[PDB]
Amino acid sequence: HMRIAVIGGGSSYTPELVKGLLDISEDVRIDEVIFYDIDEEKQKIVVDFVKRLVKDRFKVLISDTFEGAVVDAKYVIFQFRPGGLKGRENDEGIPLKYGLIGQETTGVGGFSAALRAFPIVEEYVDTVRKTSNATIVNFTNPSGHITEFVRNYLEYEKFIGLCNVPINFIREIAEMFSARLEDVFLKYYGLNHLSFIEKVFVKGEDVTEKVFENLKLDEDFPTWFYDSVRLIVNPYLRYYLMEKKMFKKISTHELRAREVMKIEKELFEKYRTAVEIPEELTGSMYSTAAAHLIRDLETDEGKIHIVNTRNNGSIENLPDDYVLEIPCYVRSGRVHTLSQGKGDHFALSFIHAVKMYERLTIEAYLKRSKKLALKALLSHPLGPDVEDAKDLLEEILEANREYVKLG
Amino acid sequence: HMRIAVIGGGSSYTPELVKGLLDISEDVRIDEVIFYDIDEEKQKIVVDFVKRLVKDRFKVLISDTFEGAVVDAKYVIFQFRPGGLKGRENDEGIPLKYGLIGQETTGVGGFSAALRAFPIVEEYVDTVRKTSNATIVNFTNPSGHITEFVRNYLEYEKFIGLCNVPINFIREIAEMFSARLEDVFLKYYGLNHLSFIEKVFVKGEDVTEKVFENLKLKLIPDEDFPTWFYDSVRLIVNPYLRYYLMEKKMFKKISTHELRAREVMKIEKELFEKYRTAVEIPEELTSMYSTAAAHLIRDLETDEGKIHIVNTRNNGSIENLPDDYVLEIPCYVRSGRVHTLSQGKGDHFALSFIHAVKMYERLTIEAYLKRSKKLALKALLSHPLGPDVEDAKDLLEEILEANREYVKLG
Amino acid sequence: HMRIAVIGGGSSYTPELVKGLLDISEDVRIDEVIFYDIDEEKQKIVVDFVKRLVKDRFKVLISDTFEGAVVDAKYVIFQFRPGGLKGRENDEGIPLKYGLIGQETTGVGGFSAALRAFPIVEEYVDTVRKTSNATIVNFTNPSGHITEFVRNYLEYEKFIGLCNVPINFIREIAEMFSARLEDVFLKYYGLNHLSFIEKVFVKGEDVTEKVFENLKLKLPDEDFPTWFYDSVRLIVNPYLRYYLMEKKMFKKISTHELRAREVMKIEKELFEKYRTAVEIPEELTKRGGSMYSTAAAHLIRDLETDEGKIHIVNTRNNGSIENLPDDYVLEIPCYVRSGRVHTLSQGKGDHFALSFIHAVKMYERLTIEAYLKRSKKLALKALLSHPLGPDVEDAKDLLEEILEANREYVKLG
Amino acid sequence: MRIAVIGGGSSYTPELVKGLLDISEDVRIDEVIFYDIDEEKQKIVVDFVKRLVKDRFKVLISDTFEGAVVDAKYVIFQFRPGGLKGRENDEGIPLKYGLIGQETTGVGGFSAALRAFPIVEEYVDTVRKTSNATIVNFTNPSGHITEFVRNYLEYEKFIGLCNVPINFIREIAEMFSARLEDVFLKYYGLNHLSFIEKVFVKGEDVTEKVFENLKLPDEDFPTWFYDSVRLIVNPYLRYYLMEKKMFKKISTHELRAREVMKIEKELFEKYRTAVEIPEGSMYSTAAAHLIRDLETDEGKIHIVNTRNNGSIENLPDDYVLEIPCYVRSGRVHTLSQGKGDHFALSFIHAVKMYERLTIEAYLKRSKKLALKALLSHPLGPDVEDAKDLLEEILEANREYVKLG
Ligand SMILES: NC(=O)c1ccc[n+]([C@@H]2O[C@H](COP(=O)([O-])OP(=O)(O)OC[C@H]3O[C@@H](n4cnc5c(N)ncnc54)[C@H](O)[C@@H]3O)[C@@H](O)[C@H]2O)c1
Ligand SMILES: NC(=O)c1ccc[n+]([C@@H]2O[C@H](COP(=O)([O-])OP(=O)(O)OC[C@H]3O[C@@H](n4cnc5c(N)ncnc54)[C@H](O)[C@@H]3O)[C@@H](O)[C@H]2O)c1
Ligand SMILES: O=P(O)(O)OC[C@H]1O[C@@H](O)[C@H](O)[C@@H](O)[C@@H]1O
Ligand SMILES: O=P(O)(O)OC[C@H]1O[C@@H](O)[C@H](O)[C@@H](O)[C@@H]1O
Ligand SMILES: [Mn+2]
Ligand SMILES: [Mn+2]
Ligand SMILES: [Mn+2]
Ligand SMILES: [Mn+2]
Repeated sequence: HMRIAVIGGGSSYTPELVKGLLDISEDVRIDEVIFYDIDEEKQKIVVDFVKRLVKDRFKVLISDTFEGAVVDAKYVIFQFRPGGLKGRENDEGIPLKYGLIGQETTGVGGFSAALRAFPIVEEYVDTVRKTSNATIVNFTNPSGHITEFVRNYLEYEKFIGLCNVPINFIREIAEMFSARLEDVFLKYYGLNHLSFIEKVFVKGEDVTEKVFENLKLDEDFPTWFYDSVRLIVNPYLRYYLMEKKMFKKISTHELRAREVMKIEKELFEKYRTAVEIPEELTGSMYSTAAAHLIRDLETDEGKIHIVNTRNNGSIENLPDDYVLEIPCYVRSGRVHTLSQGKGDHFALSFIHAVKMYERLTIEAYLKRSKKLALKALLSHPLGPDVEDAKDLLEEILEANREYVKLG
Repeated sequence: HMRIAVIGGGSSYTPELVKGLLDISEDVRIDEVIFYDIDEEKQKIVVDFVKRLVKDRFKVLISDTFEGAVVDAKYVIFQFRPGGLKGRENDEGIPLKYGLIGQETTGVGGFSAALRAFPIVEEYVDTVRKTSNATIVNFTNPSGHITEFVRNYLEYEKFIGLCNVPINFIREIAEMFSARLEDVFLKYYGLNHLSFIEKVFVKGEDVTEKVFENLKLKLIPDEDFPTWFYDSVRLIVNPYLRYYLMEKKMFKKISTHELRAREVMKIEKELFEKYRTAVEIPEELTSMYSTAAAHLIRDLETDEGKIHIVNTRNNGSIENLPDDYVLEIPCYVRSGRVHTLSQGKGDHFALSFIHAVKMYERLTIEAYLKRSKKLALKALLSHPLGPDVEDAKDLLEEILEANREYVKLG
Repeated sequence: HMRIAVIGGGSSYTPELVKGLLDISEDVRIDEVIFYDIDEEKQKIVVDFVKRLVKDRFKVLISDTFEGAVVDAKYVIFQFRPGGLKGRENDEGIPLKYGLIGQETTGVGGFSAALRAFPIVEEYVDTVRKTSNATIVNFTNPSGHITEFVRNYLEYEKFIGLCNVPINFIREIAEMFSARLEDVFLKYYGLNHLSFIEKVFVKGEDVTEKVFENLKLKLPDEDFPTWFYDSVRLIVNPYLRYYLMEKKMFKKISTHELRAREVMKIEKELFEKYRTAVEIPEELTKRGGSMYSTAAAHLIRDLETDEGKIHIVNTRNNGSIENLPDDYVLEIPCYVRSGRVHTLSQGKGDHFALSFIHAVKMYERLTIEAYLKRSKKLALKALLSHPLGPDVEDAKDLLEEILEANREYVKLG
Repeated sequence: MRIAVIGGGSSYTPELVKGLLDISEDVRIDEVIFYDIDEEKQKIVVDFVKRLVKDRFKVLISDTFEGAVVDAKYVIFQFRPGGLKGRENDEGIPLKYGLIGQETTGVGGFSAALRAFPIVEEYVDTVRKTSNATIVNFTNPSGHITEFVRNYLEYEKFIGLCNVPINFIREIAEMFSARLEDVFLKYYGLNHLSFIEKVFVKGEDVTEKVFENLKLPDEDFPTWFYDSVRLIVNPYLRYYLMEKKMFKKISTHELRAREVMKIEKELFEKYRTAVEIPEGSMYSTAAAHLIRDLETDEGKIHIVNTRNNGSIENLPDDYVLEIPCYVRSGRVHTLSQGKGDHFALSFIHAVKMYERLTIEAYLKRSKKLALKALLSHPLGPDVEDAKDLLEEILEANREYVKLG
């Protein structure tokens, strides 16, 4: 008997998650999927749509409580968004007036998002740990930072951080070369939204050169960049390496949050009567990453998945306990890190810097300290100068006063 | 186009290796297998037997030189025995006179086997390196020790040490639980002939406790580890550990019986005679290392990804041991590459043995590189099963006299 | 105001310690030295002798309790022997019948000595921690193993393990070259009673070769021959003999009186002399480990001032030997200044030395774990891991014997 | 015993020689030999030197670098590759891209390094194949040059010095009325990128009191910053932590190099006739004291640039760091300090990665890899400005560096 808990069932991505679950239900047994959400009305619409898609292939349940969802669960998926789109709007917009990048996961936006998430994830990991001891698969942002927090501070081992960029990238290369997903093997490492690809293999063949060539054929890295750095770079690195250009673009356009308010409102209307997943829905591929991971956690085949976990030797010149986004051998409930060699100095300058920042943030959270928050904020590469840091922090703390208090 | 070189064609294990290569030739392209040996008359009988088994499914060739074999080979299998069974006989026989364990791969006998191998493998790695840059798959003993030497001193990356105990153990477990070889997954670490298993998984299920229980029911019994030992140590232990943990008992056994090398001599000589006329592999042969080699080569060729226990650099597989120790450990093998997998921490009890003989392995290598009799004494004294200071000068002199043709130290 | 507690004040070595304390009392201020011992009658004799030597240069006190000795102390010196000479006699003699080395600190003898010391040191460190938080300076054996235990399990930072073989060696070298103690600088590392010297400097000059050459014209059958030093190229702690000359040491130990029994005779003779002596008796001066005293006093001295001096002590590696984990408690040279111990960089350790250090360190930690869990099964595992431990066929009976002999001090289940 | 001085014409040379005179009582110095590419400049300086020295040791000029370092036991690097005109370009060109322009920090330090590598490579090589002297380095950027020599040229006896550690200790000793050697620091970081966590004076932890006194204008760190961060920070961090404020300051004034040029020209003219030293000034006391303590068997603490080797436990052994070392008889021993703070580690890791990318770009003479190095510096260009910035730098340093 096998049950999957979904926390944040009201999410507009839920339907693609269920499609993934339906696709794997032929290979592994799923008796029930149970949904929990703080917003009951929004989840009911979604879950009614889900019921119509499942057609009784497994049971679809709603729990009124988080504990009721997770108590008999073998897997718990975190899909919730602390503070909601209103929080994300604050995250993106507040840093702008200081001349800083405002973005959901990167920089000061990621910092306030993290402060909102930590108390909720703390409460949730404790409950899971006192009951089912499930494996937790996390999408909640910021995903890598939360993983660092849970793995090295709460010390819950079966917490796996996921993101959609690895799977989107493998998908790209597969269609480029007309091969299957698992035919693609990468040298890949970094932090969630801060990742680097060094080698690309397809069916065993080294096609790195061909990937670089194809990337060529003005918000995008120019050609000379790839020739210089020789890494395929996470698109999110644009906020670092093209800061002035990104700032100008964010600050002269509607906040991204506000725009997804409109998209979400539209999808919910469609969900009332929809018989199949609406095109306007189709980070959509997060879903396939979750379901394939659960699938390969369930069997004894042994498969490669890029996930957020402790380095443990994946990258030889980084400390073992850094949570990284890296390729692992996944089999029967365990995740094994795979040897990759040395990481490039360019990549490591980013990885170290934000690893230090994100640990300063965690410490500041754990001690509920304004002083240490300032120290965390000054350390982020896209953080404030000294002259703006106090005002910025106060603004962040006031906006997040329902979620966290620092003294 | 794809060629495999076999170095030591005359081995009496050769037919098994070729059976293996025949089995994989359906999943993987093999155009030719070429054989080399220093003993042309021995090899000729073996290869003749081989030709009757192969039946032109691939091309079978003999080369007159090492270089002729390895040029244009993608894989090179070392299965030669430096100094022959007479060397083995000196390895086993000489320590005995000093009250020391005499054994092919363990202790002083392994020391002398190492010194015999190093000059040949140093020549062979050199030629491979300057021609084909083939992956070498090593069985030549002592295999883990030779691997340490090639990886960290000659610095040739594509050198993979193999051994027979991992495969035999997995095979045992699979039949215990009625499962396939690959259904079995181990937490396994240590040195060649000095390994430990901490966890056994069959089809995902942790069956470690059941493996311990069934070892209790296994059945000369007072020459194995008693029940309480498994209860105390909580490791499944390589049977070679008996030479360390039960030294007095094992010494008594070895020194009141025919030297093993002498039984082997007789076995090999009866096989050899059967090879002159056999149309199928005989039973006196059956032994299963030559399915570890074929499977490795196969999984090195495809893009499937498969687990193999092999001798290679730790690289984080055991987190509380240095990256550069060559260990016998599970690896993910795929498309020419061998990746170490996380296993967490090693047990303090296993680590005590691993560190000590690793240090002895490096001292022996260093004594060989400087060709130093002084440094050889130092290496000998460092082995847990080595001589006391009062016996060391004489033991070394006797070993160096016996290995005159193979080793020269100043 | 500055107080030193001496735990095990009844020890026959106390008079040499006090003499060291007297030598330093000119450089650093000592107001009082307070003594504690479980044996009150034996301590009274020794302390009456001490009072006569001190001549009111500082106060000499006795505390009837451990807590009363350490409560206001800045330094606490551990000088006690858990289980006494009777315990030591069991440690030396029990292993003999199994064909094993029986010795005060090395092998099976050190294992049972550790098992007796751990509960007492737990109790004592806890009391020091809850009161004065003094720096503890340790001679109680096995000193290196107890340091490993306190530093990495009890996690009490100001616990410094000492031994007398470093200072005895430095003294030899000074005399050999006519130089002062501090003019000697060593590359030195290992475990207590398990140490190795790679380089010797005198007044900045590398004199290693001269030391090796001199070691030979030191005329016998019981010590390393000349080819050994030429092969190994390390000056080795003399305790290494039990490892590298096992067969010869076993026969020596088994064919003479147990060492503890003959020390009972030496001690009983010293105590009679202590009743009336006005000066340190010679019989004490040339024996056992008499210069431990000078090690303790110079350490305390240099912990008190801000000069900065080198002392070989037992502490965490922390980069002294780049070849070993940082947390290994090692016996190594440290820059000692104002209450702190700073490890000094030394480069790589030799493979030969490392094989010993690794092996014994793993044994040490297995023993600690077995103690902490009060586990008979884990104690077996520890015993089988020692390079001088029993074979499988002997291990159970040998553990049983040890546990019965130490039943007043520890219980394992 | 002879000392070689590479850069004899430096306007700092009189101070170095004063220091060498102060130690010549505790240690034997037979001769100090000077070399410079600018013979006319050096001649005036060395003549002034000869009047100060008064034959207490022999003072010599050599016409070649080789002539100076042959049979020297110590060799002091105090030359400035490309001169004050180099520094002017280092300071001025970044400005045009909205970047901090400064002698040793950021893009200005990048071009200074590229200018120094060819010369030090040649010099280290000559020393190694002749006398095998200890080289004491002041040539900037000193920490970066030391990373280069220790880890790429792999010449062990090369010790990087800098001015800030001694200046700090001097402030502290005066604050508490103690000697220089009474002060002990938990000190770590890179050159011009350093942090103090603990201050001890005569064994007393006076860190708290150093914080309080620092509190007792708008161009330095405010009080809350020390309360937050709890590190005493090198003043150069302002270019990182207060970039906007520093950029506005540097970009609205004459370049620092111009001030220095006027100061040096005034001093040089004074040297023609001076009988005593007139009114980084005292790094030429860290050099003499280092050489002194390398010579005796006392053992003394000096903060210097060298391999970490476990001095900071959570940093790799091979990072060259500016850290306290036990100095005795030709050797430099690192001392245990425990762990480094995450905040200071973020800076150290980043600039260290940038340092190695820069050296790697130099060794392969690669324009491509230089762009990579430039992009990696926390104070480097955005992608949109990188190609032009690099071209401008390469154009300016035509005579010293050539990249393909
Ligand atoms: N890592 C990735 O590639 C990736 C991709 C997409 C989304 N995400 C993250 O997943 C989350 C999904 O958010 P979304 O885009 O659907 O926006 P959203 O705000 O609509 O969030 C989804 C649901 O979470 C619920 N929720 C909020 N807080 C909760 C809590 N404390 N407990 C239970 N439920 C709670 C809300 O009611 C909402 O229905 C966000 O954190 C988002 O950033 C991550
Ligand atoms: N590390 C070294 O180089 C070194 C050198 C000399 C002695 N030691 C050790 O120091 C200790 C001193 O022993 P010793 O040789 O003087 O002989 P000893 O056996 O006579 O013991 C010293 C005194 O300690 C007292 N004592 C025993 N247990 C005690 C306890 N639990 N609390 C307080 N006092 C206690 C006894 O009454 C005795 O008078 C021993 O452990 C010895 O091995 C170590
Ligand atoms: O702008 P949105 O529709 O909210 O999507 C934003 C999403 O972009 C993806 O690339 C990231 O991996 C997600 O973690 C992120 O949340
Ligand atoms: O037999 P003993 O007189 O008691 O001597 C035993 C002493 O020997 C010394 O070499 C050791 O360093 C001491 O730790 C030990 O206490
Ligand atoms: Mn993502
Ligand atoms: Mn009493
Ligand atoms: Mn009593
Ligand atoms: Mn001792």
